[PDB]
Amino acid sequence: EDNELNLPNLAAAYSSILSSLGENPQRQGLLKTPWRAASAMQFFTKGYQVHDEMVIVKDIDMFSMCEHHLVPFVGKVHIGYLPNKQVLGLSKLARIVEIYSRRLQVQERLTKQIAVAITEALRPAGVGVVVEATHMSKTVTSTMLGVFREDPKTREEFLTLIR
Amino acid sequence: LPNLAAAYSSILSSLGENPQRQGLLKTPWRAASAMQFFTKGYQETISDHDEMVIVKDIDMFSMCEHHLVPFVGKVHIGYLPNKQVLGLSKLARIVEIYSRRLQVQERLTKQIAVAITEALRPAGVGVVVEATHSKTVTSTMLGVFREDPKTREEFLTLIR
Amino acid sequence: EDNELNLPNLAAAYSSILSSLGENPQRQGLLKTPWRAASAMQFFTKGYQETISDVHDEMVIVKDIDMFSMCEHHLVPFVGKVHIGYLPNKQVLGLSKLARIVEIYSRRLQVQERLTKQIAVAITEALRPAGVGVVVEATSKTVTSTMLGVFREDPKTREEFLTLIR
Amino acid sequence: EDNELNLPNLAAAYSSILSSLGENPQRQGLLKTPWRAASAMQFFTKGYQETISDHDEMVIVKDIDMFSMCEHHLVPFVGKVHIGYLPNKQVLGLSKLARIVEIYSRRLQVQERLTKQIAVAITEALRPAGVGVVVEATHMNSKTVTSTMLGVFREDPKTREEFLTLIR
Amino acid sequence: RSEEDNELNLPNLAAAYSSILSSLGENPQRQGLLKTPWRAASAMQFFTKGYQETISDVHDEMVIVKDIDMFSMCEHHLVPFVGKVHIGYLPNKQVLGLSKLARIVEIYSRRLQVQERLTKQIAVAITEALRPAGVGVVVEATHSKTVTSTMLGVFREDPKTREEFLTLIR
Amino acid sequence: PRSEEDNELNLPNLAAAYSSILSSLGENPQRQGLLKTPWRAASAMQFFTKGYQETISDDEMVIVKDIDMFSMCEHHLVPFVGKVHIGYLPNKQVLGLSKLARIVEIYSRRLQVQERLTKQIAVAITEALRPAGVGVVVEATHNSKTVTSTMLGVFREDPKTREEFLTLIR
Amino acid sequence: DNELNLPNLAAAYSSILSSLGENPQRQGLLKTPWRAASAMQFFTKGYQETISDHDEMVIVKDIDMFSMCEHHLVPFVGKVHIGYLPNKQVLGLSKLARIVEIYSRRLQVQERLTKQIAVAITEALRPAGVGVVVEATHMCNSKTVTSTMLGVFREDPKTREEFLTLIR
Amino acid sequence: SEEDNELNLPNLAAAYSSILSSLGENPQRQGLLKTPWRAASAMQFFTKGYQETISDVEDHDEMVIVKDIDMFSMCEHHLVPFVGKVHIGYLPNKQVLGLSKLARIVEIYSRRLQVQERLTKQIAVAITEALRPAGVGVVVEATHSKTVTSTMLGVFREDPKTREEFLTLIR
Amino acid sequence: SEEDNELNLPNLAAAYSSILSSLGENPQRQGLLKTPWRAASAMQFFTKGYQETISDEMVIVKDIDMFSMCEHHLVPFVGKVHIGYLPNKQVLGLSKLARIVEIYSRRLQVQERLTKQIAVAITEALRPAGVGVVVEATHNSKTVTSTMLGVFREDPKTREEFLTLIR
Amino acid sequence: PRSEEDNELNLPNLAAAYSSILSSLGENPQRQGLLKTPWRAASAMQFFTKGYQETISDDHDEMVIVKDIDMFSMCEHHLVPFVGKVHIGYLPNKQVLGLSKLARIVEIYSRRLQVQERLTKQIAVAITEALRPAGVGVVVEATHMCMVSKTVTSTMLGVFREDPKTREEFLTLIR
Ligand SMILES: NC1=NC(=O)C2=NC(=O)SC2=N1
Ligand SMILES: NC1=NC(=O)C2=NC(=O)SC2=N1
Ligand SMILES: NC1=NC(=O)C2=NC(=O)SC2=N1
Ligand SMILES: NC1=NC(=O)C2=NC(=O)SC2=N1
Ligand SMILES: NC1=NC(=O)C2=NC(=O)SC2=N1
Ligand SMILES: NC1=NC(=O)C2=NC(=O)SC2=N1
Ligand SMILES: NC1=NC(=O)C2=NC(=O)SC2=N1
Ligand SMILES: NC1=NC(=O)C2=NC(=O)SC2=N1
Ligand SMILES: NC1=NC(=O)C2=NC(=O)SC2=N1
Ligand SMILES: NC1=NC(=O)C2=NC(=O)SC2=N1
Ligand SMILES: [Zn+2]
Ligand SMILES: [Zn+2]
Repeated sequence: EDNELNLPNLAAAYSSILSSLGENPQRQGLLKTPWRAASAMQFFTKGYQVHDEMVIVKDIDMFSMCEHHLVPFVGKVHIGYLPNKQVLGLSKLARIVEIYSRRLQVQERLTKQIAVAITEALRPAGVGVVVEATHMSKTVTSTMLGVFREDPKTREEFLTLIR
Repeated sequence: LPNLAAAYSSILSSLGENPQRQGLLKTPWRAASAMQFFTKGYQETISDHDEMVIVKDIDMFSMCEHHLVPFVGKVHIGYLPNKQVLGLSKLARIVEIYSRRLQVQERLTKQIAVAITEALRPAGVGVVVEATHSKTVTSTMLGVFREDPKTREEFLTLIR
Repeated sequence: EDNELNLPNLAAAYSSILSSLGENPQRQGLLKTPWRAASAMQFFTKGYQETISDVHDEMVIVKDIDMFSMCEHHLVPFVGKVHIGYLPNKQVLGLSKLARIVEIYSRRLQVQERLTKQIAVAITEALRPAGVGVVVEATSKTVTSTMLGVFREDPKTREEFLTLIR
Repeated sequence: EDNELNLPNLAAAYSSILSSLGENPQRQGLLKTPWRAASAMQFFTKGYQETISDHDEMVIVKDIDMFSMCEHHLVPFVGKVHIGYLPNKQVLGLSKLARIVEIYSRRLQVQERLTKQIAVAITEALRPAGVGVVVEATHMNSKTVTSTMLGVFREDPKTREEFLTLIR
Repeated sequence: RSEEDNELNLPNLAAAYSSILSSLGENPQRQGLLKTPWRAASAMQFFTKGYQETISDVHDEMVIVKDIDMFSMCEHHLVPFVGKVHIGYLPNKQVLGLSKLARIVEIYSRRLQVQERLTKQIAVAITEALRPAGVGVVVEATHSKTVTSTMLGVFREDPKTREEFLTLIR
Repeated sequence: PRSEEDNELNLPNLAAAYSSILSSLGENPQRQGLLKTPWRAASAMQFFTKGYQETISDDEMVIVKDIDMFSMCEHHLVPFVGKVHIGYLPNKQVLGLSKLARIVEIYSRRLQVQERLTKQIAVAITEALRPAGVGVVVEATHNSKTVTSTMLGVFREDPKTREEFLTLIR
Repeated sequence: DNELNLPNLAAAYSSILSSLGENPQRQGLLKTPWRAASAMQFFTKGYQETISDHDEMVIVKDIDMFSMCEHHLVPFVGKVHIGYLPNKQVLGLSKLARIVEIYSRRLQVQERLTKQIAVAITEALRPAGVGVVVEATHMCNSKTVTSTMLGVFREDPKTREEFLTLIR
Repeated sequence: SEEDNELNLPNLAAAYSSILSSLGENPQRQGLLKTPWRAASAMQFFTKGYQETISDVEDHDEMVIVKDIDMFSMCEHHLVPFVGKVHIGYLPNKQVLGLSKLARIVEIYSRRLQVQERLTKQIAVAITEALRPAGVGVVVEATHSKTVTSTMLGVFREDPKTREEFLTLIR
Repeated sequence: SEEDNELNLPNLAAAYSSILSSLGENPQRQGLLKTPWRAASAMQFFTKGYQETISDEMVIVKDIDMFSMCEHHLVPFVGKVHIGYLPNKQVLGLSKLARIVEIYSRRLQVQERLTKQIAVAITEALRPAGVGVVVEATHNSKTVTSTMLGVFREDPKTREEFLTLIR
Repeated sequence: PRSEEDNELNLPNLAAAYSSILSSLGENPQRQGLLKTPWRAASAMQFFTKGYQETISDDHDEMVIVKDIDMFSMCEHHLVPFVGKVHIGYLPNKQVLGLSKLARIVEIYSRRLQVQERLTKQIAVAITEALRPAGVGVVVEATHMCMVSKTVTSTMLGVFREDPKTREEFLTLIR
């Protein structure tokens, strides 16, 4: 309901942007652009709308938005954890990436959020979150909690297996 | 086999597809035979040197027990023997018995490591399963593989 | 659409499969499996629900299009990549729409050879271009390649398409 | 002058976008965002501010980093450009080939159009024996490759094979 | 060749393999060699299983099946040679099931072979079965690699077709 | 230990067993390409087991990596080929780098089990040089690879030494 | 300052062309004294700037670096990899690159240049640890790698292993 | 000549000392005291190819290639070095060139104030004039985004088989 | 012949001992005592080819390890040979193709001559429709010499195929 | 130390031995191409052993590495050249060495009749004696013509031997 009500307001602002750039919004290729740009921005912010072995999900494709300039940034996320008593469904790990990445973000915050989500949900022995992105030269942010921070064997294993 | 083929014929009809098509006439039997091969590990029981022994890149083919969709990957096994050494052909047979079942990657990894441990009673074991159901890597480190940093670093490096 | 009416009939057949495999369908991890397996099979054949419907002097290529299809012989999925190229005559297709053509035909009970012919004909009929090139590589790998018009007849064109998809 | 006058109008529209997303525009990290976004959008469309105004060998400039804007959704698309030409009587300074890429890429584009524009700009500037322009970009994990072959690059099989091999 | 012939000849192969172990200045009664004459006999039977099968039992686009794992035996020294087979064809009116394509390779490769002959044998099988416009067979093996290549019909005569085959197999 | 007189005397006995194998496989031993095969196979088997004819008697990490290894599976008499990576920290005696490869050759040219081969190379070095530590890695293909690793002395006990060996051999 | 700095540089570059044995009035050499002076100004622009302008490891790798050899005035080019574990202050990722640019755009020595980047970060953020890796190919086939590890990056084996692995 | 270099060395060092003073730095610094002389000597080494003459430096029927020849030239526009690789190929007619001498050809033209296009052409012409071959191929790839310049003469230009072969063998 | 090699071996070791002395080096050092005989054996092995004599599908043997000697300075050069042939009515055993390479490689060579010799040996032995010989050696810069005879020179399809398959 | 007078005097004695080698190989020394070979071989052998003519005599807080140094030496067992790469690393105490001079140390010791184990040791000792650093790491990876297989010799001194963090870092950064 919030998206359907805000969609016109976004398209109105996108039409204003086209006009403010010294461009004609009534052009053939630019007629549908305010609506399309609004729909795209809605998709990039849809997140605002859930054993005794190391479990890793590497190369998770991640699409987020720079909260400073409103320019997207793509990347990859590699999550790892050592369960205590609760295990998370591998599809749900990707949903955690998606909820936080589809938002006006900062890579450092986005990493911290994915690690905290896992920690709070499973209460595991250790968690490892690596985000490697190219912002529109790479930026790598890494969160190591529990046994992932304290155990050299555990951290070396996580870092090696995600390569 | 005829009960599986009957269910596969029902699936073809339920999908808005003509089961009497040229290419779909033998499909209920072929699909039933394929599903039997993907679950052949149920027909088998596990009952059938002072150095690190590794067998890497073991091709694994398994079936997700949630959606009945195959998942394919590779298994890397390593162990430090105590008094019993396993024939390298038999390590692959353990992977085949558990992978040809309706599996969950985590359980499959747990099973292959326990099978080795119970069979050889080794100083340590290391089982790594990397599969594509974005990749999922599950790793079991038992004994000296868990406790010795030198041993674990060596297994992980040699499987690359 | 009709997938709402056939969903319980597909779930029933999947439960029969679980029982026929010497497995307990009332297991913790196998309880909602007849529903999940039925929903998965409907997603792998969603291309049947869509129609062919849709809406420059240079070679246009879209390579590494992820393809997921289902072998019509054994009902086992086959996965690959599609590489499409064309030289327009007067009509150009939106690059997003090229991928939607791949999706319509790949989400069905297919044979790789038929699939690639299906995409090739869809583009030809839609744009009426000077040439078309469709390469499907799926999994030992199987590569099927359709070269039409200037892509078949011009050696320079075909070499260019094949080089640019690498 | 046009940019300085339109900058507050762009920032006003960007502040409206922040509010329309269910986000607090008075947040610490979002206070300067309408101005920063407006300045960024101005840089992505700076091409509009600019105007396009003996040898016997193939000249190539490959892996030219390209940053452009999808005219359809206003989402950036990034790739690389490979340019080649066989001169007739006029040769272009290798720095200037990249400036042609920049003028056309810093606009609301369609990959096909941008590719054609670079090739026509070179053809009109040098009047060469042939031009080759390959643009590969990532806008679903797949790449889009557009290719313009003019003159001897289109007609000579030896020339086209050589260009395509040397850009690899 | 039949399964009855194999079961009857298996003890005669194991007897010859035990004689080989003894002739090498090796103790056939040591732990690791107690089952070796029979394992060697069974292995040799598997490397020559293609003799048990017959070729009889087994669209306007190029159809290629690349990276087909091949395991064969050198008929000169009885030492295995391993490689990869790349097959391609342009159909006329008959198309072969892609599973059956690699089954042609398993028939000729599981015999006492010479790479050149095995390559020719594969290409002729496809040509005789389908009667296609063109065929292409490439065998690359390590007995320094040995590559044998057969190009028939449109694959030999059309430069565009051969270039396409050779590029797509890479 | 085996000698050249033993080989010349056992050669017809090996060829006789190889002729029996050809006949037992449902194959014509009088074929053009199979006439000399019993002798060629016997000569090849003698070369694969030539290590039986030889005896081992005749302040920095030192590594010799990518040593080509060719051995014979003692279970089925089928060759297995791989690579050996050797490393050692000398105490007072250094071995000529050519001689490290000769140790590989003596043990690999025999009916082997990969684990045994690795142990033998490591023990031969240890006994010859009496070094601070030894490292022997054998990676072989008998699509799946088998890696065996022996770490003795400072290579087993020092984490710095083992990490260094393992990294330098890549 | 830079207005009255560039003419003196172009004058010296014209003198160099004449001293080499070249004709500075040649077609391709007419603009060369100014272009060379503008290039040398760009390689030393870091003199014009001052440095005054979460619980996780933060890395920025593959930063392109262009510097001047202070011994022979020959450019040296490479990459910088930066990492840090914050205490209470985090630096904007754009600003890390500006520190690289400030010190690299000077008459440098790779060792000094590396040390300067690390000290600038340490003094600005006061972090738990810092890691700086500079790889470069000088014109003085062989590569020069310089590495500074401060705080927890020097003392913690887990921390250093991780930064060195993540920069690959 | 060597006399010209010795006489112009203090004039180059004087201009380099002026450059140090014009960048915003102290020329009397410990590490910058010898810099005007070192920079002058470096610039002399980058232009040593002006001191050499091509003159200063048999029937086969096969393509002869020398690939991955390290090249270090100086851009004549900004006096900034450009570095790359040269790939040379030729089909001899009656004379063959010593493989060491092909690298000396690269050195004489690359150690000058160049434009990559001119540098490629000079090497190709030097080979053509020296051997009088059936064909010549010169592919220079440098980083001043890479710049590739290619000269195809004789049978290398006219024969499609010859050009495809040279281009494939240099990979 | 093998008799000539065994008889010339002490004359080579004598010359190698003289070389050690002429270099301002102690020929009586621990590591240099066996060097004149080892250097002699090595040079003999490098020129081993002198004692030997030259006695419907594309056939290729690629990545043949080649070890030769530069006839100008007596310094070894090492590379790889790729051979291809299209037979007329005569086929050569793949083991024998490598023996031809060994014959000519193991001499005081010039890469250009060595490529011509391998190609001529195949041509004369089989009388094929075409021959292709590629030698790539390092005497950071590599030297590639290529001989294309018959159908390999004349047919563009044949040459493209040979060049592609040797990669 | 060897000198230019020693080289000029020994050149005809080297060429005489090289002419004897040509004759002993069943080859015609008077061939058009082999006429200058005894002199050229003697001159080449003099260049491969030019390091005998030279003598070694002629605060930073960071690891300094120079990797991929092209090395060209001569196996003292068979007089066959061996070619490889040298990777040098050091942690300075108070003195830093000019990066050009690190390569000159490689050249002085590689241009001699060597054994890789010795050459590695010699470069490490030369650096240690010159700078007196906290640690030194020298890796040589070469391919010998004693057939094919690579030989890697590694010297770790000071903090490079004793500190696991230092050794892991050097080994990772030379890759
Ligand atoms: N694979 C694995 N890695 C660990 O680090 C670990 N720590 C544990 O306690 S159990 C375990 N398994
Ligand atoms: N290679 C090797 N790796 C180990 O980790 C080990 N542990 C032991 O007890 S014996 C041994 N050998
Ligand atoms: N890039 C390009 N390649 C062709 O093959 C072609 N043929 C044409 O007619 S227009 C064109 N452009
Ligand atoms: N490299 C090169 N390739 C060509 O195709 C060409 N054609 C010409 O006329 S000049 C030339 N140079
Ligand atoms: N892809 C393709 N390649 C050919 O070479 C060809 N020849 C034909 O007749 S139909 C065809 N399709
Ligand atoms: N490279 C090297 N690695 C070691 O581990 C070692 N230990 C020692 O005592 S001397 C030495 N050198
Ligand atoms: N990724 C990560 N690496 C560290 O070494 C570390 N040390 C800490 O205290 S918090 C932390 N995160
Ligand atoms: N390798 C080679 N390639 C050619 O194109 C050629 N043309 C000739 O006339 S002789 C020759 N050798
Ligand atoms: N594979 C193959 N390639 C050729 O080029 C050829 N030419 C011929 O005459 S027969 C043949 N087979
Ligand atoms: N990069 C670097 N690595 C070390 O291990 C080290 N140890 C020190 O004492 S100073 C230093 N710098
Ligand atoms: Zn898009
Ligand atoms: Zn310049």
